[PDB]
Order: sequence, then C-alpha cells, then structure tokens
Amino acid sequence: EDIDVILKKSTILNLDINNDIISDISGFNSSVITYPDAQLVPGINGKAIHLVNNESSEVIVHKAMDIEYNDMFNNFTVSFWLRVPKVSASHLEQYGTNEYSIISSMKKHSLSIGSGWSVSLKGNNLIWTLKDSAGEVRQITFRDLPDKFNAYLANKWVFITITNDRLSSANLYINGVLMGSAEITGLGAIREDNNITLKLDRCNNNNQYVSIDKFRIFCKALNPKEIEKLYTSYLSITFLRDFWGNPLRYDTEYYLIPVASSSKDVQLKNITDYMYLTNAPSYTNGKLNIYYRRLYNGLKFIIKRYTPNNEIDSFVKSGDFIKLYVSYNNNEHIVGYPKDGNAFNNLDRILRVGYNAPGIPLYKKMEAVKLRDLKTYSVQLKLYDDKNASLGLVGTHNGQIGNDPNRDILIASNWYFNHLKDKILGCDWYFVPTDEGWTND
Ligand SMILES: CC(=O)N[C@H]1[C@H]([C@H](O)[C@H](O)CO)O[C@](O)(C(=O)O)C[C@@H]1O
Repeated sequence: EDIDVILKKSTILNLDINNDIISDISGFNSSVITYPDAQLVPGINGKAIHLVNNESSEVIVHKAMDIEYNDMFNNFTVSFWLRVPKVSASHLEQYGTNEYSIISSMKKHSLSIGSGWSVSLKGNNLIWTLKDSAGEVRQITFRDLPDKFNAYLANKWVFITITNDRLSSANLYINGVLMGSAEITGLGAIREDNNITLKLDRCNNNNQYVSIDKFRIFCKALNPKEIEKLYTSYLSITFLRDFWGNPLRYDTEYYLIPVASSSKDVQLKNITDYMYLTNAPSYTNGKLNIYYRRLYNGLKFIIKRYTPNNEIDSFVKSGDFIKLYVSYNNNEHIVGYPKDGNAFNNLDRILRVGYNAPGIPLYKKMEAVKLRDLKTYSVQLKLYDDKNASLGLVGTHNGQIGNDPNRDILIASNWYFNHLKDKILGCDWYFVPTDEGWTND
C-alpha cells in the first residue's frame, strides 16, 4: 500500500485545532475536553497547545469505545510536535531531578497501579515509560545534547515519534531519526486509564510550561520510512519560520545568524557602510555539561512589506517581496546595494546599511524564499534591481575593503543559485527573535 494511505488508515487519534477548538479528526470521534487554562499559541502548521503549571491547564481525551484497549497487547506509535524552553543553569540545579510528565495514559493515585504509557521530562532528559498491570517497567531515557543551540529541548519545535513493538522494541525518534531504544518483551497487559491526559503532572517549578501539537496515535509500530514521511508532511513550504520554528513575522526584530557559520553574529561597519560576521560570545558550564554560543548580540533586523497586498497577514510568505531594515539605535536604516557600488570581482554585490548618497539609486527590493533545506528553520533572501533583475541571494564573501581587516562581508550573489543542493550553504539564514524560552545564563 502507499505510505500516505498506511499513515491515514492506522490513525486512531489525531488532535486538530480548527476554529480555536481542539478535536479528534482521526474518524474515531474521541471526546476532547479542554480545561480553562490550556493555551493556544503559534505552531508548526497552525496553532498549538500550550500548557502551564497548574491544575486548570489541561486537555483530556476520553478514548472512544472502539480504541479503549488498542495498546493492551498490540503495537502502537505516539507522535507529536513538542517545544520546551531551554532550562536555565539555575533550574537544572534546583529542579534537575524533578521528573514530571506532560502526556499520560496512566491513572495515578486512585489504586490502579499506573499501568500505561507516559511522556515525561527530567532536567534535560526526555523519557518514555511503559508499565504493565503487574507493574513491570521499560523506559527509554533520551539525554539531550549539551550544545543548546543545537539541542532538541532548548526551545525549538521538534517532532517526536515513539513506536512500540511488543514482540521487540520501543523506539524513540526525534525529527525522523532514532535517538533511543529499549527492548520491551517481558511486558504483559498494559492497563491504562480511559483518558489520555496532556498536562504537567507533579512538576515542581511554577514557571515551567511546554507546547505540544498534532498529538496523534497509530495502531501500528511505524517504520523509519513512514516516520520520515509523517515528519515531512507537517513541513509546509509556503510560510517562513523563525529560528524557533514559529511563523516568520513582519514588523518584528530578529537577530541574523548564518546557518553555515552558526558561531557568528552580523555586525555593522558604520551607517552607510557594510556588514560582516563576528564571533558570538560564550557560555559554558562544565559542572552541568551545557554550553551554547550566546544569543541576542549583533544586528537587529526588521522585515517590512514592499506592497500591502494580501491582507494583514502578520506572517511572511515564501515569495513575498519585502524591504529589510537594520534597527540600530532606535532609528531604522534600509539594507540595499547602491547602483555601481563596490562589489567583488566575480560581481558579489556588497550590501550597504542606510546608504543615502544623493543621486544614486539604491536597489533594495528583496524576496523572502525557502529554496533549500525543508527541516531547518532557515530563510533565503534574494535582492533585485529596479528592472526586476536578480542581484542574487544574500550571503557573505571573504576579503577586505580598504585597509580594514580580512572579513566575511555581507553581499548579494547569483552564485548561490548554482549550488542549491549542497549540504551547507552561505546564503542560509536564521532569524532569531528574543524569547522567554531562551535567556542566556
Ligand atoms: C572610500 C570609498 O570608496 N568608500 C565607499 C564609496 C563612497 O562612499 C561613494 O563612492 C560615495 O559616492 O562607496 C563605494 O564606492 C560604493 O558606492 O559602493 C564603496 C566604498 O566603500
């Protein structure tokens, strides 16, 4: 059969958010009951569930009749997108050993053992736990990476898939790739609750919160092939994304960082002059084994609309035409290339900030596009001249201008169009907005 078919037909639960209401679109018609404080925020494709630390934030699904016991002995997969702020060093010390769940099928203190499955978080650990009615227990504990800029639980939307083979293993996937496993033969009857509960349980930190989207369950163990398809199916190409996976926006400030050189910030020569990469400061913690380049230094960039013309859509769309500005000192300075302005031999046009020489036209119309790399939250920008000719994608070039040090200078180039299939490319950018989910220790 076809992957898309298989995925469809094995779906037994699918939580869709349409019209600001959470329901089950799988066909089974499971009763969803959202409590007063489950929030609704921006998502991978739509709005997503956002849970805070309290008894009223919660979404409960009461299994329909038909699916009551599909995980008792049989195979099943759980999948969902998950987003979890980056734990601060301080919260690691004080709450590091506080394992709380966020999604569970296990009725707790009541006298029903806890039989069932649970998804839970413990410092920087993501854990899946299975428990049969005799109380036997199998667990995959996934230990996030130490480098927080590149980790799965340091604020970005990530896609989780856990498959359960009762004659063999239980595997845990992150963004389509195996991140952990455990052998689960030796489990007997999974005897859960009739409710699947999304909600922070027993979490000791009043501020903790997490976001979940697309909560789905299949009555089969998905194979890696199916999983990558599942995973890329939610990755809609028409809407651009910020570094955290949320909708790219007009009129908000973003720090630019090059995917190819993610230790680098952009910096500005001077108003009217050029831009270049610099090294991003540091944060390290041997004792907690966590490090990351620090965010929020460098240039602030704001995207404006060039035409008005769709409606107030706050989100940028691939192909929208835009104007880029730098937000340096409460003033706003446009980014462009002045006609016949300094460029490198091969014709790499150097970008200027705030250029205003009387009499010289300034090319400055850009198009925001996604040309490569569907799973990275990165964007590409293409610059045109007044005749709608390409001055090519924005990226960098190494060299010197005057007596200035050798630098990786921001420029526009048509070169990049010939290398769109590479792994790593100089025109790929990360648009980072400041966020409560990430504060630099
Ligand atoms: C010393 C010098 O050449 N400085 C800059 C000049 C002048 O500011 C400009 O010529 C005034 O009209 O601009 C360039 O030539 C230009 O237009 O790209 C590049 C150069 O960085």
